Amino acid sequence: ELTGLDEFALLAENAEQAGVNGPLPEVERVQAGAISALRWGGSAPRVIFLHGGGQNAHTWDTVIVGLGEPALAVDLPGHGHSAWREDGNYSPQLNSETLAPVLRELAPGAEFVVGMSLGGLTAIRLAAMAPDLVGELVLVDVTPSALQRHAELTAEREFPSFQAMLDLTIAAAPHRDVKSLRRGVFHNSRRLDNGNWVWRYDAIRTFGDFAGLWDDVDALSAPITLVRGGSSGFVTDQDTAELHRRATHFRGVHIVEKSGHSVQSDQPRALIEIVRGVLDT
Repeated sequence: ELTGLDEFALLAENAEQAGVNGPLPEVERVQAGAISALRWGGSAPRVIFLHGGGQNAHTWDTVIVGLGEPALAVDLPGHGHSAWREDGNYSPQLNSETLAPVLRELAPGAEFVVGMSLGGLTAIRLAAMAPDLVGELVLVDVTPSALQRHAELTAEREFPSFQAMLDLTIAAAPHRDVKSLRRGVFHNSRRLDNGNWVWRYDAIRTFGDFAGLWDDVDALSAPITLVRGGSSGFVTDQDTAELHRRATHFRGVHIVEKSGHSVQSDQPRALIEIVRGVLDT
């Protein structure tokens, strides 16, 4: 299997995963350097989606299809089709600084932001440095403290075959449907000329200053709602109460059963329902 394959070849699998029938939504990869994004059915968008570390904007495909709504899914810097830095800084503070121009242009009227991990926190930042852009906010299995805990704990390249990247991520999660895993890896890697394959994402040398972030939370007037992986230990009861404590309008936690950290990968049907309810109807 050789892959001169369009990045949207597998949309139908996404539609099936979402349990939605009917015609697929309009889509194009869009850019304002230094950023790439996929704009959806638009003539839009009502919602912005920010992915997590190691991921790219394709993790939201099934969620976005499942959801009726026009939207902007962004490749954070260091990720997918967005520029790397090699100062290694894809901190939420940096990420927001550069996205803010881009979201003014593309998706000027987006009511909502949905961020998982790295994207959730950069969305926090974006909400503080640009309240006009962030009407309401949705965090996917992340708290400023919860990611710092992760950063601390994990403070510590060319592949002969696509299959070898596949096996590697099979090892990460053997219990998962290969067809899905293959999809995610497809959108997350590319072939060189050598024949050899490589990850589209950069390795992260730096997360941000997590305390200014909390001052941003204190400062945020946008309502936050949190979504947790029922089987994810990433975010704790303590982390949650704290979020509630510091937050101006905390709308609560939805805890999704049988989902890990990446809720959009694990139980997108449920994430769809949660997000749907957040659009006030």
